[PDB]
Amino acid sequence: GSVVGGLGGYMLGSAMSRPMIHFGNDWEDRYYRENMYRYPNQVYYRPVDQYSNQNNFVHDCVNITIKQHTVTTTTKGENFTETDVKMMERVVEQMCVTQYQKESQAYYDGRRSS
Repeated sequence: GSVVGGLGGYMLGSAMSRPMIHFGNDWEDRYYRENMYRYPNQVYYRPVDQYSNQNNFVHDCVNITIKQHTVTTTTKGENFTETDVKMMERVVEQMCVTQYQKESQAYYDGRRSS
């Protein structure tokens, strides 16, 4: 149990099935796959209601999911080798990319006539 103050006003989505990331290397793909459960199933997003663009959102989502996942463990007895971080950066992006797109679509149906 931890004081999640450094987020403060974020939202934590549902868990989801692992992205398959086509890294372009054969060995990376399997390396991720072999230990893939060591990376999270969820991501932390601010509400899309006060964001703009996708790249900068993608950035700060990574920089909070990875921040938590690399601290909530390195407060117990964990560390993250850079290779873990490369794998995790792609998965953590690929989850929060769909997270934003889904909540974007919710807000854009609002823009329609909903």
